[PDB]
Amino acid sequence: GHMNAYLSDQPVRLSPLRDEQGNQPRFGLLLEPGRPGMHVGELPAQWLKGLARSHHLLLLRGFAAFADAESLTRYCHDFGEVMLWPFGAVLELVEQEGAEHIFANNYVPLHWDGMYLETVPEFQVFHCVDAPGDSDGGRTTFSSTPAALQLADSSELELWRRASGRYQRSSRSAAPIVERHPRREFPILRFCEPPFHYDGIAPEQRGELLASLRRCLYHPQAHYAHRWRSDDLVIADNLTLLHGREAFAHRAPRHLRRVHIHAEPALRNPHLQR
Amino acid sequence: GHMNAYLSDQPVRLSPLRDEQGNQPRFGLLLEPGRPGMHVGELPAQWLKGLARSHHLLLLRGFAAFADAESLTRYCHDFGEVMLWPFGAVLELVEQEGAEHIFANNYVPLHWDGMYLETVPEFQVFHCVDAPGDSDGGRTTFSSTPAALQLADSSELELWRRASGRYQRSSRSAAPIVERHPRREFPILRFCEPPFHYDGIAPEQRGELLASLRRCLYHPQAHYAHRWRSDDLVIADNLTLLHGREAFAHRAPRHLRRVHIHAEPALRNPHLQR
Amino acid sequence: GHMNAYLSDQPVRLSPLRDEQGNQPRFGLLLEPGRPGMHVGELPAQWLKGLARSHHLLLLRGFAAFADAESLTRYCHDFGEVMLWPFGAVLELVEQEGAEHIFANNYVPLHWDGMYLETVPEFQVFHCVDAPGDSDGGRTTFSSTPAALQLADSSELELWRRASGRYQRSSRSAAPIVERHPRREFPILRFCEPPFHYDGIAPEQRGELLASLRRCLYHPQAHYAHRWRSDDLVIADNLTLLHGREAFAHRAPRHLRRVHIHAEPALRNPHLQR
Repeated sequence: GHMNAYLSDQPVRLSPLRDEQGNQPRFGLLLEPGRPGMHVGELPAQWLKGLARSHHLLLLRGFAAFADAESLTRYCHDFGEVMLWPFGAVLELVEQEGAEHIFANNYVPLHWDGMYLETVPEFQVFHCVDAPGDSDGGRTTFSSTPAALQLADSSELELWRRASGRYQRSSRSAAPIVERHPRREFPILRFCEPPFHYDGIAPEQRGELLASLRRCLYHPQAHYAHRWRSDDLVIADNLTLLHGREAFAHRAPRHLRRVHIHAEPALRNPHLQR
Repeated sequence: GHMNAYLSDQPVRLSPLRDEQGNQPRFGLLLEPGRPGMHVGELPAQWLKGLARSHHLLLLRGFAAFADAESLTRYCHDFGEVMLWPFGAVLELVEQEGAEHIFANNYVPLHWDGMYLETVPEFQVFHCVDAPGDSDGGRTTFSSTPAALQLADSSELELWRRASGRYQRSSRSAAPIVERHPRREFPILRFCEPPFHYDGIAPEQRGELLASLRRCLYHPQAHYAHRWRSDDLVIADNLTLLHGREAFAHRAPRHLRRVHIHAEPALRNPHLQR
Repeated sequence: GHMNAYLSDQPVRLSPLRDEQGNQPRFGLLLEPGRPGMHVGELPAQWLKGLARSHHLLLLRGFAAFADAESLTRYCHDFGEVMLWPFGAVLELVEQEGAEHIFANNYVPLHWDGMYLETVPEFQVFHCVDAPGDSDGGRTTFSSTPAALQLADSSELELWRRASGRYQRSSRSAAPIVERHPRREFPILRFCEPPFHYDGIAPEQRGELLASLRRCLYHPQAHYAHRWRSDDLVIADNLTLLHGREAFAHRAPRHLRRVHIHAEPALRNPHLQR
């Protein structure tokens, strides 16, 4: 059980985001339609963008949504400045039941989008085209870095503040662990989690940096695992959150589509090694 | 009787729009001043625009409003990009008591603004300069096309989906009956009602197209008839609604002023025959 | 005691602004953090700007705020178009305990920012860096000119409407006492109070103009005196309010920082004598 504190002037029902077990982290907002048959496009994108910036993760659930990738794309061009890839606006993310090429990892550690790019998108917009039946594990995960910062104790925090991450894949990227939001100034974390060099601390302290970061980022106050449903529309603040993916035993059938939206104006990657 | 679900962070009182007989359609919002003497300009235009996009029809009632057409015009230039006519920003709509030139129609069927124009305005802004005494009939009418779409049965809907309208006045314009919102993607209707050719269906089906469209567009869930009061300010979503005018027996004295606001950015008419 | 009518869709607690004695004028809004450790930057600037325009004075209290003038500056550049001075973005306003150069005035009469400038800022953004211990008098004051207009009686109002102010410091500036908001049209006052010539009325009426303006501008319905606390962030609508400063006996230690934000787009000063 929990209480609901939101009353909107928009034709929607708002409530705190909670995962399927009822845990309520310190971010996220659930939006549901205020009229029969309401489509996501009926809400003003400028308003949604405001909510995404303060709540960091929006889940629009139960709305009629986009008939195809083209419709989603046109919507996103109205929503903001789409960050285009060689493939266009929409990344297709399709998984088949029990599929699995044996060289992958069983999961995706926490990171942010655009780490190795010339420009960093402010938002991820995910449309769940289809999510039939239920899966075991495999949920998309999100962590609020400001929440993690509130969980850290004095010594954990002191360690984080002197640490820097160096990442390579060739593209290279480096960021202090503790950052400022690149437009809005508030404290955030930028961390790419190992399944990777960490400077500014002693090598003997690497183990403790990772443990403490993980304790706080995966804490129930800071972490949310999303179980997709058909026609969910999720808008994530990529400048504040880190995201990843929960381990799975039985991969379920699922179709997601992702579009990136530029910051205003477009954000030059401050961490890319040029 | 009815319930009121809106609490704003703006200094205003919000409630569901209801016509004078108490019918509450599936759109529309009433705004009333939160302070003695409040003027419409005290509210932020960006916020009003958001509400107009999701509620489709705003009625601001009981506010102090504009002293003259010039004041309204300056306000509208701040509000958004005014769509200018040869006469300037403001169309004067003045009617005299019991006036009536015998070649007109007794009413105005449902249609949208900009049908025959190079660009289509997103909003109509109406200021009621004066509406003394009460009239009989003659109310300005508005229909929510998404509401009408929710009322259609399987067979009505199938018919609508194959139908196209061809309109002439010389300027010509053609639009599918069932459209997508030109910026925000959700399903709408574009229909100019006869007091006119309809393609894609069999001629024997014309009668049923018109009957079913009328049943749904004039349904109490989808239709609102506005009784003007002095200093009302009405903002209508021309991209989602259709509008017209109720038949009158005794034309009452009334002065309205209308300004068109461009879409963002200006919307090239997709239906104009060039 | 008083009632609280605001429920936001933002992660904040809203309530009517009240001074330290519990007087609640006809403007102003108090915002407080909705999460432990929340920083002012977590809220969307576009939303804050909307609230500032309708409530005229926002007090964000209890938020984590800016570590230094540079951080405040970057935030303000995201917030809107900063009006830059030769010193940059931030005016430092530092006072020492019991300090006081014997040629000053004991207080600051009501006026507006930008009177003698080529362009007039829409907003003042004040960050209280530090306000240790409590002061006696010396509070920053704000008056809502629309509230003052609602307090005026028939004869006071008639006098105001024919009066004009002429100000000199060389730079010269002239404005009708009763103005229209330069973007949003609603009635406001533009008045620079004497601790100064007033045209359009008879010299014998100067005394009554000043008395009546003061009665209404300093009335509890129209006037708010702010007691600063560390990390307050205040955003004031300079186009609607007048501001000044309460007399002090014992100047307390205090550090404020002020940034000006241009109107959208920048507002050419309509009252500057060129």
